[PDB]
Amino acid sequence: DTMKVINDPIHGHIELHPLLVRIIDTPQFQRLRYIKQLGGGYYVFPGASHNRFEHSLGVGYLAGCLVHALGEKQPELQISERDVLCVQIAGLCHDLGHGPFSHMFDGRFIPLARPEVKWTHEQGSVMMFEHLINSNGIKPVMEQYGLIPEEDIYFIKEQIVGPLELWPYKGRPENKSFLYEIVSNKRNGIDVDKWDYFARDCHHLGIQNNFDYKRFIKFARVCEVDNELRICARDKEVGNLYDMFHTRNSLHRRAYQHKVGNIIDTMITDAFLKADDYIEITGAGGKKYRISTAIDDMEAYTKLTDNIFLEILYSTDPKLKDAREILKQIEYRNLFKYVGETQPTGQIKIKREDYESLPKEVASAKPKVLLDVKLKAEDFIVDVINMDYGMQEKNPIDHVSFYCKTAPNRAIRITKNQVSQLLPEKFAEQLIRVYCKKVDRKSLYAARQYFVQWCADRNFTKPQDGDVIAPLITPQKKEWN
Amino acid sequence: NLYFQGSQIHVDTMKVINDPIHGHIELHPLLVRIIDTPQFQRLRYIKQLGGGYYVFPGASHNRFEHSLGVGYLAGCLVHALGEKQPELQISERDVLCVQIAGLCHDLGHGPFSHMFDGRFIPLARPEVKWTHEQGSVMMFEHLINSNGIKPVMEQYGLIPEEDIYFIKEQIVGPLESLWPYKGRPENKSFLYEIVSNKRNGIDVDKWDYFARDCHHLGIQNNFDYKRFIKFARVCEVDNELRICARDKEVGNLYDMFHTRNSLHRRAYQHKVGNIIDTMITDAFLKADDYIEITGAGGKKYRISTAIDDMEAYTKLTDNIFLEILYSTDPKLKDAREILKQIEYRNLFKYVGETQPTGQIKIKREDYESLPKEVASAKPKVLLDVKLKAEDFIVDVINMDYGMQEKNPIDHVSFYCKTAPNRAIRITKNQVSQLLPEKFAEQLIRVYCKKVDRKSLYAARQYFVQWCADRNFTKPQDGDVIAPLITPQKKEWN
Amino acid sequence: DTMKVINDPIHGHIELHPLLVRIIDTPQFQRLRYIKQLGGGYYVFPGASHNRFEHSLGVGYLAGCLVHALGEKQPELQISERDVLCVQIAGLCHDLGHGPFSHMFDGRFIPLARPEVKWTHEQGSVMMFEHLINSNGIKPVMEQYGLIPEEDIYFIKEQIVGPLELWPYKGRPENKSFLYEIVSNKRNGIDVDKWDYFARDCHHLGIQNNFDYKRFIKFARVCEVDNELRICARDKEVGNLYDMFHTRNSLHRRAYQHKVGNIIDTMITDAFLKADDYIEITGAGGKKYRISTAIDDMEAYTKLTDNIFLEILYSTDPKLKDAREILKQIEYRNLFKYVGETQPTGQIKIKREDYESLPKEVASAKPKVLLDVKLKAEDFIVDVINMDYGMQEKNPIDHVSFYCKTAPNRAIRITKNQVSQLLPEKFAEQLIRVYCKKVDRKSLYAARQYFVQWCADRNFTKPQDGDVIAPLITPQKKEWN
Amino acid sequence: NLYFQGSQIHVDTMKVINDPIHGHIELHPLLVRIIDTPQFQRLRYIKQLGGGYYVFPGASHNRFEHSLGVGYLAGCLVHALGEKQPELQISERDVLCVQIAGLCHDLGHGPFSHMFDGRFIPLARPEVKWTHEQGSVMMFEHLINSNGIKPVMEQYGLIPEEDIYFIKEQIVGPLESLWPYKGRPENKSFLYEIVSNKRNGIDVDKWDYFARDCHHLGIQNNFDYKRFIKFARVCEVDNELRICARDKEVGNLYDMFHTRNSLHRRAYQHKVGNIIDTMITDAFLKADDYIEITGAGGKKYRISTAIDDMEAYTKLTDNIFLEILYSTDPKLKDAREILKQIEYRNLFKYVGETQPTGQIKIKREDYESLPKEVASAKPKVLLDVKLKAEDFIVDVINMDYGMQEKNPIDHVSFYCKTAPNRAIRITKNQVSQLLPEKFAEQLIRVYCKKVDRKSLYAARQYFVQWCADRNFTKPQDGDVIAPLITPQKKEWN
Ligand SMILES: Nc1nc2c(ncn2[C@H]2C[C@H](O)[C@@H](COP(=O)(O)OP(=O)(O)OP(=O)(O)O)O2)c(=O)[nH]1
Ligand SMILES: Nc1ncnc2c1ncn2[C@H]1C[C@H](O)[C@@H](COP(=O)(O)OP(=O)(O)OP(=O)(O)O)O1
Ligand SMILES: Nc1ncnc2c1ncn2[C@H]1C[C@H](O)[C@@H](COP(=O)(O)OP(=O)(O)OP(=O)(O)O)O1
Ligand SMILES: [Mg+2]
Ligand SMILES: [Mg+2]
Ligand SMILES: [Mg+2]
Ligand SMILES: [Mg+2]
Ligand SMILES: [Zn+2]
Ligand SMILES: [Zn+2]
Ligand SMILES: [Zn+2]
Ligand SMILES: [Zn+2]
Repeated sequence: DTMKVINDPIHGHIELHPLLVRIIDTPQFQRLRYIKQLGGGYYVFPGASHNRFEHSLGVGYLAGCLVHALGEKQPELQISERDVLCVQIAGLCHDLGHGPFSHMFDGRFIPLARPEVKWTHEQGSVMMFEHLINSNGIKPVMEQYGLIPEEDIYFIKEQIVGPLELWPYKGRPENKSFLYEIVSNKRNGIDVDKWDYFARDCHHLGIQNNFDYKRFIKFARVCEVDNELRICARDKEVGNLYDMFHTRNSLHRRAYQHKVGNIIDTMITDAFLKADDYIEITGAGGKKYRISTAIDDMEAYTKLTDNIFLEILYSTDPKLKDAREILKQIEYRNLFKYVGETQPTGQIKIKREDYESLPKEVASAKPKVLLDVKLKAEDFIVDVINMDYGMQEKNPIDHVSFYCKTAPNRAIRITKNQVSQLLPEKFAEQLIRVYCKKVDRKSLYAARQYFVQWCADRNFTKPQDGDVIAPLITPQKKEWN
Repeated sequence: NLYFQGSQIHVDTMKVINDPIHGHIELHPLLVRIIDTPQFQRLRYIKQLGGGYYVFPGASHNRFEHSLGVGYLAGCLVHALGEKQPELQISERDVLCVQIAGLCHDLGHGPFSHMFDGRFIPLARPEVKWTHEQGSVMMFEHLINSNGIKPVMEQYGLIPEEDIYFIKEQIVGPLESLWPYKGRPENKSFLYEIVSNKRNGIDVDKWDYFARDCHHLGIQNNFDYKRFIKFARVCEVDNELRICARDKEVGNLYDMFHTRNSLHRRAYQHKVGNIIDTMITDAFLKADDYIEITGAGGKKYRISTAIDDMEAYTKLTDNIFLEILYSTDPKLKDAREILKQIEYRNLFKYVGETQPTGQIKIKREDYESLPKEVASAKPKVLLDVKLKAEDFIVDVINMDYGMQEKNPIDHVSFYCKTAPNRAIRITKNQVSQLLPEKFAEQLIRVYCKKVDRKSLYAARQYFVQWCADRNFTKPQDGDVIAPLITPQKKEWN
Repeated sequence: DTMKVINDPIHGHIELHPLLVRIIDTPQFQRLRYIKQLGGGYYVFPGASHNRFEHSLGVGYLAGCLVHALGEKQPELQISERDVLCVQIAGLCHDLGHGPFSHMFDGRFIPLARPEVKWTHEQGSVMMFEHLINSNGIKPVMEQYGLIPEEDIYFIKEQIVGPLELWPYKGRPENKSFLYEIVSNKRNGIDVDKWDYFARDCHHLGIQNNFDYKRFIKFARVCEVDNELRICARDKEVGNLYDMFHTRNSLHRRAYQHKVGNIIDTMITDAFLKADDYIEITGAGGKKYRISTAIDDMEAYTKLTDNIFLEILYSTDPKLKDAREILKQIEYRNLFKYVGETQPTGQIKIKREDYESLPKEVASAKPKVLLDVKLKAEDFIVDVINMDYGMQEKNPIDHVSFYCKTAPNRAIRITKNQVSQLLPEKFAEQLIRVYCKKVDRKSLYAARQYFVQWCADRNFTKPQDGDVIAPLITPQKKEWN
Repeated sequence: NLYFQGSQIHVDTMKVINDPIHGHIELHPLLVRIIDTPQFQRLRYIKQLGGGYYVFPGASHNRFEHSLGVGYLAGCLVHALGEKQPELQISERDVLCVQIAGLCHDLGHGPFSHMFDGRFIPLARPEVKWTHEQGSVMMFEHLINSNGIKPVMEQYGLIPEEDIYFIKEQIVGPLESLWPYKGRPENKSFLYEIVSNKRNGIDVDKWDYFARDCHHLGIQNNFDYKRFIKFARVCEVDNELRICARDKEVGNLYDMFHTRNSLHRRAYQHKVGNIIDTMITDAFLKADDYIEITGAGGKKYRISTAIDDMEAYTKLTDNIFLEILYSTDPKLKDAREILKQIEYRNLFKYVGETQPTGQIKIKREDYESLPKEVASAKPKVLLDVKLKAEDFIVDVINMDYGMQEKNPIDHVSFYCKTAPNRAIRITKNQVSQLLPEKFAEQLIRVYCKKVDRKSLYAARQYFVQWCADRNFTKPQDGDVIAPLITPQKKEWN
């Protein structure tokens, strides 16, 4: 068996070692052809037809690119072909755990269907990777190509999900710490996963990418920090790294958190909840699973992809009628109506245990207006969006090591004020979107009054269309004028 | 709300869609009403390039976004012609009609696009005459009737009986068997040259797919449609007003068809993409008796019969692949097994490619007889295995410039700088001596369904022997794959 | 005479009305083929070979694009073909006044050579446009195509430089105020000049553009503000407009203010100063002009382009030897050495009348270090760079009018806090770069100590390489650790 | 500073350059030393496409950035081959030598590139044999000697006497008149196939200019060089180790030469770009006696003689155009007048294009006689004016696949999947019946130096009459420009 070359529109011709080919050509990996990267986003951005499969090839490719580059520049690091393969495998497999419509599944559906489970796609990736290895006899193939399955499988899993349990990793020692900063960088978020998705999502969405990952690679080195050898960037690249996070935030603003993309994800999630009792997916030993329980059995989960949307849409089962009706409303573009967007003022954070109480609050607001209809808590959706630099309140650049021209082997730190005074004052905020499920002219006008009144009551920011939509409400607030 | 000339104005709010190919596309509300139906949205679930995605991972794109693009460009070209030549009397009505035809021209595609009408339906139901274009007409009629579009059409100045007919003609051509069109008369003949140009193949369908397939495949587009639009005019030709291109664009038009042929060679006819389409087709044939799709009046249809009922066909998309793959029914085991072999990349093995020599053409009626011929070859090679007709697949590919043996540029009208309203013709020899001497050829690919090392070695011998026997061209790897056969054919050396 | 089509790599096929063609095909316009858009930038970014000529075609094109779009959407505005042509002409001609190496000439050279003159390229554009009109008989051609030369020439000039002297414009009334917001927008800086240069500079530099001007055009309308009809953007486009200015700032950071690009511009300026007495350029009536005085005579200025660099480089005149030597040092890449970069702390601004005193201050600093050499004020260059959002301290988005979906004809305002809390706290800052003209190992080490000591003394920010370059200096400052 | 294996390591700091075509290019310090000289930096002041910039405003790019690109790709390809095949014993020394040849291959270009050696020098000094490639060898020798490069070469493991010779051979070919190279022996023959491939024209020079010219011109590149690199290997062929391409890449290689021909048709041979080059050449001829360029020992040279002294040639760039345009000397008035006419766009008028018929070829020795022939035509048309030989320009353009009448793919070696070390040949008929039947042709363009309406009308008649007389092909606008002539030629209808 020989290597294969794959032509990718983002990266061009990607070479795949035959061990990678064996892993790719399995039902557990090919499954990713059937899960859209951006989920409901495709229903707003028609170019965003791309699936997790090709993203995963790109992450595999870039992981190998970066590790090879570091090795070529610093032979003293003793990066081996074995190391390169392990990093490539982690890149290829980091997203094996995604479910139907990607973020929607672990971000919206599972928390609603089964509030007690701890589920993240990353956890799913580890479990699916284990299932892929065992179901396809990969361990002997790994051995043939110089890998040590016991150590290296563990290493791959650590690269994907982080520590499985002082140096907290077992797959590789401290003098190879930099290898853990490639696929999923828990220290500062600078990883090849982002580099592929910035480039790939932009290609498909029709928005242009301003981050240059190849430049980052050219300027990346390995430096000693504490007892570890870590990735270090050239000092004057700091501005580019701030802009990388800006880019990430803009893509969330323009595309990933698009108000309509999010409402479509919400409606699909609703249909899945209404279908969940009635859809059967066969797992190991012929056991039957639900959409929400397939995550417990990797054989069942293998067969759980975006196909579930069409299974529901095409169904005739009267038990599936409620679910089916919601999907039919998407097709006719009878979506829940966007009422508006607001933000908390001051240093107030909205806590996750409070999200479910918010539609109640909006319905319980008292707009001093001639209201032709009354709306209830169930008529409202309140979507709270956490926008940050990937580390809650923290500045990720405070967790980057740099090197200088005249001492390329010496790590230094660079603070925010050493860079620019035009950078963000803080690194996390919340956006609150409100929609109304009742879509007639009179319910919508009413929904607007409740919403803006609620913003007033909570001392939230004034909606941008506030004076046009709720003119009898905005004057009452003098903080807004 | 607002008034103009003393009358309330019904302002048409346009939706804007951001497309990676065309950028921001504005959609008139009538187009939006057509788009937001189950019959149109269906196209989100049918890959443009079908099995091609399994070879080119960027080619995830579906017929939906291609269709928006074709609608957009159709409008672009008609608008450009009308702004340059007000005397054509192109109306907003005409523009909407051409946009609608562009939007809807591919409504009739089935699962995996080309695979469905090109491979599956001809094998499943050999006596039906089905094309995706026919399917588009039927699906469009169904879309209109199921969603109450006719009043909306009238609201925006269309005359539905005339205009629906015109739209259908744009998609499929004349609706019968003099001027053959009823939707529009001869002084608007050019309107039929926009979405699907039957005269010479220069249409906006090609323009979108060149750009979009290239974007996704990771191959670069070398044709510039915007330039063509800039240089397009309308000229009187044989009692019609037809599209006419600037004379000096002739080289670019030859290159347009060269691009199309390159895209077929590199991507659409990729040997492995084709074998994947072939395997999916085989699975569908195996599943065909056992899949039920509910149509109108609750009637049940098969994959192959859903084309007879648009309510059922509405629900027939690439999803059928996963329905088969995920199935548990023992009746579906054979179909399911084939799709599983695709996932493991246990594909039929490519043996090679050859072509006929002289002016010999392989007849369509003889395709079925070819695997028998390969299996009946007698290679003077000692082999471990014997292969039968059923072990061979023979795929005959017709590569041309869209009009069989004919040069499409012979059917293009041109104008010259100093007389922009006068149509002329330009012959091949007036352009370049480096252009093709003929405009159609056949490629013959051979595969083996037995995939082990011994069987493939044997298939290579049967194949090259057959090529020698039939005086086909020497396979490119002939010296290496069949050293006991190739040196013995005197016309190969 | 017919229109012409030009193929441009940024905009594709641009149609040029025959009146535009007549203006383009003159020595005053074709001159722009010989002036690099980015000046010394080409010596750092080898793709940046592009000239002001093709940029000017693109600005002409986009100006026509925007005016046509507004007219098509709002016929009630009565935008005529005459208006479109006048706006296109202003777009084509807005940069006629640029001199050798663009920004370098009016930004660095003229202020040094002739400190008493008021010179800006925009002023030069008006003067060159007048010279183009008069020298090429354009007024009858304007008349032939429906223009009113007296009114329309004035209008074009106003679009380029602003008011030539309540409604302050004479070329067009208040109900066509939006026409003054196309080529050079003095109100908020949102204009087609930026749109071309973002796209074009990015194409050549090898950095990707993230601003979508075509999207802006799709969402642009004309709304009533006070007594004027002004350009108004859709409310939810506000984030994109903040990002437009971010983009502008990033391009300045990465490319236009590149530390080496700036030092090359500085050296070229020095050579021009040393050549200025000795270069003769023939103007009207055969009068002779200098590099610095050609700006006084448009006939002379017509012949003043990047060619002056090579005239100096290729010269044999012993009077030009000093100038020639500086250019020869550029060729051999013997450039002044970058010592570092710093910023003022607090709300301190460095005033323009203080720039010339700064090399003195650096030389007068007292580093408590074993210094192997002493450097003087003339050994130092101190480049102060003003980075802002185009309106000094002000937020340009406070000067943008918006419209909402449910009232497309009603202008509103949107404040910073209504948008995002991750946006800049302020909109202007200063960067201070220091270089040393003495390029040996010992002078450079010394230069570093003077520089960092000076930063300490002034309470400027700590240089990013501060601890590596000046380790015996950084500890003294506790504000830095 | 730092140590490794008990020895201080002289770390080679690489400069990085951001190029819009190739992205971030790393330059070894030896390459940097060569780049940072007046002889190299000179290339910043010579436009790649010369007069083409006056038709395509994006084509502002210069030979400098193209040269960096060629250096980069040369290194890329040699590195790729060496990593795939360690048995070739490609050393860092070899890699640097190929990079240096790539960097320096165009050092000999003059003002406006092709215009200078293609048009100007042949007219100014008909007996000299000058090519830009010869100029590159001379300029490289001058660069090395004037900047003390030989010690730097030794510092990085080069053997200057061997390696300078090798570099020169890469640029210009054999340095004399068996194995014809001294720089490297037969087991490194493939190294001569990288920068300037004399065997078949597949080299990295083309790869850079395809990508870069397209980027600037606003036409899209359809050739994928990175793919070619992925599929390139080294194979034994006739006692040499040569580059060999994967068999299935043959279609892409035919398309590479098709792309080159398209770029010549669309851009490099644009009728107006060519007439602008012609006018600039005319100005240079008029100025040639009066421009002085100081060379070595203070000797004075002309534009046409600067090629004889590299110190003077160093100072001869596109700047000569502006020196003429800005001049005040009355001796330069005629030259200056021509450049002024370019600025006002008072260009010579294009009359038309034709080609020979049959296998008739126009001989180079007969080009000079052609304007006389056009002026000696006798159109049966009543005209206001009479035109003489001096009023006509006849530009004969040779369009081929780089090897005159020969198919370059006949000189490419291929390998097959199942035997990657074995070289094979692939013939045209093994590929496609739609490929060119011949590989060279001539285009004949005619212009008139008299630009008024009456003179152009007349020129059109003389031209078409001449085409008829010589049995050349019918001009594409013949029906429109010469209705009194065209219908009377029976082989044109
Ligand atoms: N390039 C780009 N495209 C965007 C951006 N935001 C949305 N899009 C895309 C998604 C859609 O395909 C198209 C229209 O989206 P919009 O957000 O403008 O429309 P939407 O219907 O959500 O808003 P509306 O009903 O007008 O309030 O543009 C953006 O910031 N940049
Ligand atoms: N001409 C082409 N240009 C660009 N990409 C191509 C071209 N032909 C094929 N591809 C793509 C499809 C695949 O993603 C990748 C590899 O395809 P290809 O080289 O045809 O492999 P193959 O596996 O079909 O042939 P083989 O097994 O004989 O090497 O390149
Ligand atoms: N095939 C092509 N593809 C893309 N751009 C082209 C092509 N040919 C020419 N161009 C460019 C060069 C110019 O910028 C622009 C116009 O060129 P062209 O159409 O050839 O005008 P022209 O003025 O030479 O011919 P004419 O006067 O006969 O109309 O398009
Ligand atoms: Mg293969
Ligand atoms: Mg909307
Ligand atoms: Mg022309
Ligand atoms: Mg440097
Ligand atoms: Zn990922
Ligand atoms: Zn189509
Ligand atoms: Zn400008
Ligand atoms: Zn070259």
